[PDB]
Amino acid sequence: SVFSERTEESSAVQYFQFYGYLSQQQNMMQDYVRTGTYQRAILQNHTDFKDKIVLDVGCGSGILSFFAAQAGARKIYAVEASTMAQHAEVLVKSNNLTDRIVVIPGKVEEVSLPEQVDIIISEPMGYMLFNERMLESYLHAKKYLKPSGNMFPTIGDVHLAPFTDEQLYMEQFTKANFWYQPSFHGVDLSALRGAAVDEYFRQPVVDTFDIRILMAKSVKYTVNFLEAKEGDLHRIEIPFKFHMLHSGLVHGLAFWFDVAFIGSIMTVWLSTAPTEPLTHWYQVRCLFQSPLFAKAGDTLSGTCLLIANKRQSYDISIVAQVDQTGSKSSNLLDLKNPFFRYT
Amino acid sequence: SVFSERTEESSAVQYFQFYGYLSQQQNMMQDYVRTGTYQRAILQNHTDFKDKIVLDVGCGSGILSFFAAQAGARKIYAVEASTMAQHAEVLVKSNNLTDRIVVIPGKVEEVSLPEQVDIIISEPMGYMLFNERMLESYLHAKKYLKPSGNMFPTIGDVHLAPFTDEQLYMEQFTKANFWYQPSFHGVDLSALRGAAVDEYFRQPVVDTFDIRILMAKSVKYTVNFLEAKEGDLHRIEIPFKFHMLHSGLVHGLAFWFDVAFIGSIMTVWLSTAPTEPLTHWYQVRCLFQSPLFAKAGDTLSGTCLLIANKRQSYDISIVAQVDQTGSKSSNLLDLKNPFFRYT
Amino acid sequence: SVFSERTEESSAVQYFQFYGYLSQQQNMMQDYVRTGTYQRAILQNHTDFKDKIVLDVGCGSGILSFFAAQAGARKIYAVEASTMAQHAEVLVKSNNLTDRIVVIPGKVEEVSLPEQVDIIISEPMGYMLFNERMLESYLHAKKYLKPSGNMFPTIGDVHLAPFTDEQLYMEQFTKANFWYQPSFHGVDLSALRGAAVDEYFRQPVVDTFDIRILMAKSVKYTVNFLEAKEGDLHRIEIPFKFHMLHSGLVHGLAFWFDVAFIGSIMTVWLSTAPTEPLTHWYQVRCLFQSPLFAKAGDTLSGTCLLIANKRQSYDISIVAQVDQTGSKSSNLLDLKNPFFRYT
Amino acid sequence: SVFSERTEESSAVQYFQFYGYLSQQQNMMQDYVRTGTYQRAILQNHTDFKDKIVLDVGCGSGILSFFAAQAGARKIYAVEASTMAQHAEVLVKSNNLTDRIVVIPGKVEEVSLPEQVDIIISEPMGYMLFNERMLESYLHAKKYLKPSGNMFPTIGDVHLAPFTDEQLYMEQFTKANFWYQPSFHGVDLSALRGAAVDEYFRQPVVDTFDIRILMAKSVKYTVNFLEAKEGDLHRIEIPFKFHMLHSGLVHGLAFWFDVAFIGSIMTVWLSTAPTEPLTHWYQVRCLFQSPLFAKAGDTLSGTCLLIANKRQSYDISIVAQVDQTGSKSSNLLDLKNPFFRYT
Ligand SMILES: NNNCCN(CC[C@H](N)C(=O)O)C[C@H]1O[C@@H](n2cnc3c(N)ncnc32)[C@H](O)[C@@H]1O
Ligand SMILES: NNNCCN(CC[C@H](N)C(=O)O)C[C@H]1O[C@@H](n2cnc3c(N)ncnc32)[C@H](O)[C@@H]1O
Ligand SMILES: NNNCCN(CC[C@H](N)C(=O)O)C[C@H]1O[C@@H](n2cnc3c(N)ncnc32)[C@H](O)[C@@H]1O
Ligand SMILES: Nc1ncnc2c1ncn2[C@@H]1O[C@H](CSCC[C@H]([NH3+])C(=O)O)[C@@H](O)[C@H]1O
Repeated sequence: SVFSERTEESSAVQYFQFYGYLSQQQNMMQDYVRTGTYQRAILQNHTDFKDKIVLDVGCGSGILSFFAAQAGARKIYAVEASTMAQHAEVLVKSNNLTDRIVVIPGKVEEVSLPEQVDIIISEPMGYMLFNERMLESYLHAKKYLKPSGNMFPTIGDVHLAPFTDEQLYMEQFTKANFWYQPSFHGVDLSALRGAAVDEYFRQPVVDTFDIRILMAKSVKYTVNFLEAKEGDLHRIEIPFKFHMLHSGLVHGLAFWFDVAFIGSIMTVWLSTAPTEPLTHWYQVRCLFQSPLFAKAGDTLSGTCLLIANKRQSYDISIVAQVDQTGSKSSNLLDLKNPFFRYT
Repeated sequence: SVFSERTEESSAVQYFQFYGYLSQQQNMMQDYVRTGTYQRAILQNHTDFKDKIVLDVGCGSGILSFFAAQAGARKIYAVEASTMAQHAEVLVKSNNLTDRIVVIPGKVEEVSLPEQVDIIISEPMGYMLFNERMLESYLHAKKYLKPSGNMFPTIGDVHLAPFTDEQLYMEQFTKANFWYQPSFHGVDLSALRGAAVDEYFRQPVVDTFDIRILMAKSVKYTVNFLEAKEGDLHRIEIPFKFHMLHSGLVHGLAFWFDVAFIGSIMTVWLSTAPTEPLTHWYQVRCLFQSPLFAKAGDTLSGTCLLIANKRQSYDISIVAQVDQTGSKSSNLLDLKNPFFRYT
Repeated sequence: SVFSERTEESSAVQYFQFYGYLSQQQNMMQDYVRTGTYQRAILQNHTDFKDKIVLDVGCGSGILSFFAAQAGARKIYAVEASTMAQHAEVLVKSNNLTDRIVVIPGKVEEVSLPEQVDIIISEPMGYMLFNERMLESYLHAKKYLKPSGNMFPTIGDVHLAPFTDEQLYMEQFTKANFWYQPSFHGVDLSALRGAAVDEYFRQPVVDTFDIRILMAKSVKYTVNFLEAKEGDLHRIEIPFKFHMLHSGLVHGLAFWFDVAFIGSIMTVWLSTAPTEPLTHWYQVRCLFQSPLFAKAGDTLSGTCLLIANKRQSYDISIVAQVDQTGSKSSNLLDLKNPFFRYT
Repeated sequence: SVFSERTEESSAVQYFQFYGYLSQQQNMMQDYVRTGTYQRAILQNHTDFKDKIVLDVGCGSGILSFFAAQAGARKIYAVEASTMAQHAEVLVKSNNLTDRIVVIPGKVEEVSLPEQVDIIISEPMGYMLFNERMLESYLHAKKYLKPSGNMFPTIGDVHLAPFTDEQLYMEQFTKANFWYQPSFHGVDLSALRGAAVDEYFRQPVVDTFDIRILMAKSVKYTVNFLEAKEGDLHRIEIPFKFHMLHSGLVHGLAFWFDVAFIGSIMTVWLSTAPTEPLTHWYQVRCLFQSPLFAKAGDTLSGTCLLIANKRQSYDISIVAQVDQTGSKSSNLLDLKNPFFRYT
């Protein structure tokens, strides 16, 4: 199947085991920005669900399907590959919605549905939006979508912007500095200094930050889920040209994302921007191994290249330069293994 | 091989990927108690190493082999299955010890060593001593040990003691009661409350605690690594009969471990007890499903049965009863997926 | 002459040009601890001066000779090699002491005195006591001292102690980090990163600090000016064994000095210790390129070696080792060119 | 050599020891205005460099040579007399430019070049432009320049303007009046007050200031590097006739300078004027011994005479008078020992 072909077994096992835990579902459900915004998007666009056939891709506990049911859906096919599917069925029964919500255990790439659906709902967003590669399952599910059908979310925006944060930089540099020791209990570790720096700086930093660290207005990269094909997410090339608003050191690029539910009644946005209330996605920052100096008025140009790997994540390549000086920085990051820094 | 036969591939992948990180080796190396004690044990028993042939099982960065080199070892075979083996080789070269340290990439159950050794060194201890099941590799390596050879560490003691922690016990229900509400965004979640409870109680809790919560002198179970066969660790039955020092409610059992390096000059102890400085092993607590009241002087008797599984860990079965009362409780825990509670 | 043989002319010109400025005299004179303590030492030991013959080595503006005149000295030969000598003459005349203070322009190693003296006074101390190598001129001048003669100051004590100061260390490392850049205006500087760190950490740090950064009781090295030969100061070896009072990172060694005026009436001390009021000597810290971790109770042992060079200063080699772990650090420092950090 | 004949050994040693420090190169390199404008000047005039032969006089780190290489130069001879030459070579190698950049250690007056060059680049400007007398080395290097050749920079403009700054003026006496006391620890210092005043006034003041202190449009003195000879800089006479824009007391003359890179494509300016962003040159002010009162519309006429000395600097003689009143003032200053006032 499409899923197994792009995914190492070791990763899939761990991945679906992870979402098999009720505590993780609880943690996601207790993100009230997420949950509330989804419920609002669905309910305030109740006409897009009323007497409609719905597909919930990766229903988890089934919360989105229940929202769809509240909105008047005739039938909701709720696909879930983890053992959580068993728990969702319990809730369907205890909430007396057996006539409206149908749990279908399995991977959306593998199961069979009785009919085409009018609308697809899902929450496929991970860190930096693209982590977990669930967007591909979401897009893959469009094989079940009627020609004029809709998708909630409809579009996704990735925002990137350069930042300055000396403390974070030296925080990681310090950790890498351990391997500079010429005599750790009498052992010379310095030969591994370079490998240590590489490793630590391959980690995207997941946390929040004050918006005042940003050195320029963000660049936006948009994926239209109605138009995009699964293959489109294998290799994502995001060019950027920032117009620097402040002078100083650029220590790296900050990432966040918005998704929009473009319904018939209104458009509802779910944002993880640092200007907005915090979500369980936080924000993501990719550090340069060495900061670039730029003065206001300068342009910071380059590319962020995301290559999907078989571990349900992305290999990140960031190349950036100060156009006026030719000061250039490159870094490679492993999105699957971030550094959780929050409090 | 012996290793692959007892280990699910998926688990092995994750396991050795984990130790392939310099940051994890660093985490272990920065534990001064651990590293300092190993160094001390090796060096203060220099007669056990000088001009000897040494086997380092799971050398990681190679630190223990360097210690063996400091002690005057003639030749050290350092076996490492993770990619860390490449970094160990670098340090061997940069420390001008290629003539004395030989890095062998691969699992100790699978590689071929050219000769028998005088002493085996290793750090195979995990949470509750037995987690990770690396002790079996350590014991397996004795096929390369001369009949008169030694093991560093020579013995390992696991300690069990009953504890009282009302807040820890209540915490589980406070968390699980999230599901006990009739309208979470319109959804009745209560049917899953029981499942949430069970899930939390199956998680042993990793963190430290004040020694005053302990209600009896610990019971000790000793593994002599010189005498033991790896098969002895497939099923570890630890009977206990605690003589209660204090009166109160017993909420479960606390676990920690010591290892001893029994050299020719002296015995050096490494302890992870809650009475000692904290280590990266912390301590482990397993809850009873229901607390047991015990008076000072009463006896709390039962068994802790550790059953090895193919996820490089153990299933923990605990049964305990107050002999004077007949009050009985049990629990069944999954050690592979513990809850890290330490603040 | 002895001076020219041990001194690069370039260094001497610079040196004596520096002290030819009145603003520098003002700076020294406005150190009230220095000036007041010198006056106290001389006046409260007036009997050591009353009707005696005095040599003032490096009299500068002549202040010490005036103090000696106040104490009743019969005749004072005030030797000064800089152009300040002419300003001293002006003050001697305007203060009507022409009959008692005789300025003799030139280097004490090169001038000719009319007679032997009862006591030599001077202020030959530099940073870390030994900078400027003026102590050798002081000792050299003993050729004019009667067998029963005295020296003010009589002895000098150097104190050294281990300190912790992550900020200072990071501060210097940050400066060095400039030469890690792979693309400074498109130029790769990283090949010089090693040379840059060496240079910055070659700089002793002159400033003051909180005594709470000190991690052990200081070690003392004493020079007796009455007994020492100037040859004794070409190579100064200061071994040390610190009993660590606190656990943590040792970022280097801190230095200060005391001198004692051992008169007939009383002994007067001039101290530059961080527990005492600040002087224009401040204190001096020598950083390790890599800090050493140590626990309280551990022993930090090694050697501070001072090799006199022809730039009127010393090449400093510090080697320190944590005896319990064998963690060892070496650094070389150029005392002539310190980093003045005080603000 | 020409250099050794115009320079005392002692001055030369100190001078080249100064530029032997990476931190000093760093300080100059981190002056973005300077470094950026040079890069800009070279690159935007790429036709003056593409496939051309270049001489870099005093390359230091070699940064300008790298800029020339970026512009397409065929061959660059980079001459450097300090030990920095050894570090420049390291950078040429590590930047894979050994085929195009040839580092030549030594003084430009003493080395030999294998061929003539098309263009000379250098940064020979000191305080007040002329300090350090490196302009003479720059001009001397023209012996290697084809009759076709260009100079980058091509011209230098020194600007002079009268200023009023009552507090700067009074500061001198505040400092000198330390000596005007009859009993400093029993010593009458007053006889040296005059000497202290003279000393302070002989020091040109280095720092920046508000342009509103300027009392007249600046007078400009231009050195054309294409036309000038070394000998032209031994005696520099700058007559001036200032037309006062404001009424008040003139306390001295302010100095700053511009250089222009006159290329085939465009002219680029590097300015250190007080109307422009600050550089590490700041500005320079020479005080009059006695201020001169002028009314708006009056004319302030006189001469600034710079006489080169063998300490790689100039003796400054300024004489000025208010034509309408005949009120006259002068001053002699030593540009070698300026007072760095900037805070
Ligand atoms: N933060 N995000 N990512 C999504 C989190 N959850 C949504 C939980 C639910 N929508 C809620 O809001 O409560 C993803 C869920 O979808 C499942 N999933 C992921 N890829 C799948 C696939 N190809 N086929 C079937 N199920 C799949 C996964 O097991 C997980 O349970
Ligand atoms: N902070 N200190 N280091 C010393 C400061 N001063 C002493 C202060 C003096 N007592 C005063 O009160 O002004 C050093 C003075 O000694 C002079 N000096 C140094 N080496 C000399 C030599 N071999 N022969 C003659 N004079 C020499 C030097 O020119 C300077 O003036
Ligand atoms: N901030 N000012 N002015 C000068 C700075 N530097 C430019 C550094 C470098 N070119 C850059 O732009 O960063 C002057 C450099 O020229 C050197 N220098 C001076 N006189 C010399 C001579 N006669 N022969 C050879 N080299 C000589 C000196 O050692 C110094 O390193
Ligand atoms: N069967 C095995 N064969 C070889 N190496 C193993 C095996 N099981 C675990 N390891 C390695 O053993 C190490 C345990 S951590 C101990 C690392 C090092 N000796 C130190 O004390 O710092 C990890 O690096 C594992 O990859």
